[PDB]
Amino acid sequence: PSPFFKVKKLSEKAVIPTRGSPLSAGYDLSSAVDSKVPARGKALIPTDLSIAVPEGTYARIAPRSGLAWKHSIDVGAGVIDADYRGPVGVILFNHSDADFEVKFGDRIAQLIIEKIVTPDVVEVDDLDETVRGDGGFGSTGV
Amino acid sequence: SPFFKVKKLSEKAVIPTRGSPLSAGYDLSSAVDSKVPARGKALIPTDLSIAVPEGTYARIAPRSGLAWKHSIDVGAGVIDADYRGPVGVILFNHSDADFEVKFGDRIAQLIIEKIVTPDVVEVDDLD
Amino acid sequence: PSPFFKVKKLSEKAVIPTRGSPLSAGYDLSSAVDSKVPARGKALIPTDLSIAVPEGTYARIAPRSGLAWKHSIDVGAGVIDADYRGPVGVILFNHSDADFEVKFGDRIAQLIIEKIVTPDVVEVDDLDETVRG
Ligand SMILES: O=c1ccn([C@H]2C[C@H](O)[C@@H](COP(=O)(O)NP(=O)(O)OP(=O)(O)O)O2)c(=O)[nH]1
Ligand SMILES: O=c1ccn([C@H]2C[C@H](O)[C@@H](COP(=O)(O)NP(=O)(O)OP(=O)(O)O)O2)c(=O)[nH]1
Ligand SMILES: O=c1ccn([C@H]2C[C@H](O)[C@@H](COP(=O)(O)NP(=O)(O)OP(=O)(O)O)O2)c(=O)[nH]1
Ligand SMILES: [Mg+2]
Ligand SMILES: [Mg+2]
Ligand SMILES: [Mg+2]
Repeated sequence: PSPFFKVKKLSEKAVIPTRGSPLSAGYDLSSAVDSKVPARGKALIPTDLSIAVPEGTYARIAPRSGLAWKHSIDVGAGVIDADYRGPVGVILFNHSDADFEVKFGDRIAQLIIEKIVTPDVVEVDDLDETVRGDGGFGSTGV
Repeated sequence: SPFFKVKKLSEKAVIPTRGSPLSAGYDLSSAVDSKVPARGKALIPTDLSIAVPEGTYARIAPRSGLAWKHSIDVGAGVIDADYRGPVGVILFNHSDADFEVKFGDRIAQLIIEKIVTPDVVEVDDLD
Repeated sequence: PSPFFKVKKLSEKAVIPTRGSPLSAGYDLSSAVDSKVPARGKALIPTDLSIAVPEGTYARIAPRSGLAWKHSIDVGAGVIDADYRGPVGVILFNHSDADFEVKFGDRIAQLIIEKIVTPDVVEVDDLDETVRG
């Protein structure tokens, strides 16, 4: 079917998520509360939204660039399942030594509806061999 | 058809399971006890090797409970479709509280993300 | 429509992104500068690239595992819109007590062209119910 993104407001403070540029990846999420993210700490910021996205996708809470370089803010967790109908919370980590203030309505993250596959796991005794093989953790160099 | 092939590397390994019916992720279990030091990191073995299809990769993604309760985040996390080595999970501990992972704990979730991998075309103008 | 990944060098310090293995998810990104990511701090590292990827995708700047494990480096931000035509910057956090040196040409992140959907958002009074838990 056609993809969709449906949102239900859980309070008046909720804000409809907002696209950026026309080919933009995400929908900006706004805080439904006044809060803060403590220096070198974390916070759970409610959006007061419940959402629905299609089977074969999930909604990823992803970081905004401005907040990253200006405030050292990153998004923790962030995997919203397509069948999750509870309140959507944004987990922020503050990797700086100053508290980050959040006012209600402030755009604190961006939601991206990522395409995925979910096949049944097939357990095998052997896998195919490749060029990469067991190479990882810097095997291709600096 | 998409696939997710999993090879157990030891009897400590657990076949990943999805936590809910339409869930994005297959939960990954730790094959060891391990300390994740405050403001530090740990590399946790799953004792699994995997294969996913060309046109996808396996992303090691953070679980919400570990993040919210324990300030745990997943570093790195890009498992290439051609990687046949052991899948390892990098955890960062973004708190001043030392934390301990126990054998069998679900410490991350694997998501098989759809991607494209075209050959790069260099241009002087992008549109 | 066939996917593409168009790249424009903004300087001679830019490097065309390359796949680290034949079926790699990502294209490695090189620093166009000598810089550093301070201990417990951050840096924006220019690539001197502008890029374009298709509608229905975005370019994700993602962390390399070697740098993550050896140097506690992680990638912040990282969402490059398919219609973004400015310079592509890599935002790095350093989660260790040791400064991390960046030399020009060092591969400091990887770019993954992730498939997405971008439907028009709609507010509803009631969502469809699901059996969860
Ligand atoms: O950042 C987040 C992450 C998750 N969530 C919600 C939606 C998601 O479908 C649901 C479960 O998230 P995780 O699977 O990542 N957390 P965990 O595995 O610890 O809990 P559970 O056992 O319920 O799956 O929590 C948020 O609201 N914000
Ligand atoms: O979290 C991770 C990340 C990577 N890996 C493995 C699988 C992956 O295909 C391989 C290489 O990952 P990256 O390309 O993201 N890191 P890096 O570029 O430093 O390693 P390499 O030079 O080998 O490509 O390491 C893990 O086991 N866990
Ligand atoms: O890591 C990044 C992230 C973004 N960017 C560029 C490309 C992206 O399309 C553009 C905007 O990214 P964000 O939406 O994450 N930033 P923000 O929401 O703060 O600002 P804007 O008003 O431009 O959307 O900045 C980078 O170069 N590196
Ligand atoms: Mg934006
Ligand atoms: Mg879960
Ligand atoms: Mg690599």
